[PDB]
Amino acid sequence: YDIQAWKKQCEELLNLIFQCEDSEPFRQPVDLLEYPDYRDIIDTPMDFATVRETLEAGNYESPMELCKDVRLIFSNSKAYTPSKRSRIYSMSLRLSAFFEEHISSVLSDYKSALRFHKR
Ligand SMILES: Brc1ccnc2ncccc12
Ligand SMILES: Brc1ccnc2ncccc12
Repeated sequence: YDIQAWKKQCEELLNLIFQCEDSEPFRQPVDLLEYPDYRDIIDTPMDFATVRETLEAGNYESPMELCKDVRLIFSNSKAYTPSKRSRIYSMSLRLSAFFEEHISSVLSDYKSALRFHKR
């Protein structure tokens, strides 16, 4: 019932995500010189370095907030892709599956710990 445990669990999951080749297009903000129309489609850019920095700055209060930003990385890729067969979009789907598989216990344990705190 450790209410703080999610933070290190999220740091470790972000480390695994950075080791993965599929995260390379998402490690830093999308390069606007490479994709000049990006901000015409995407209102809120997000990337894994921004997530890691927000976490390290102590600017996430819960793993739900981190999970919303990570999910925004994937929804931005789905919105920007010209095709469901695109290389970078296909990488985002594999990364999303891996993230969701691993974040589920982090969220469950955190929510359980908060319920125990108010039992
Ligand atoms: Br990194 C990563 C991303 C996507 N799928 C993965 N599957 C297994 C292990 C690491 C993975
Ligand atoms: Br092309 C493409 C497809 C999907 N997501 C993308 N995100 C960033 C840069 C290029 C992308």
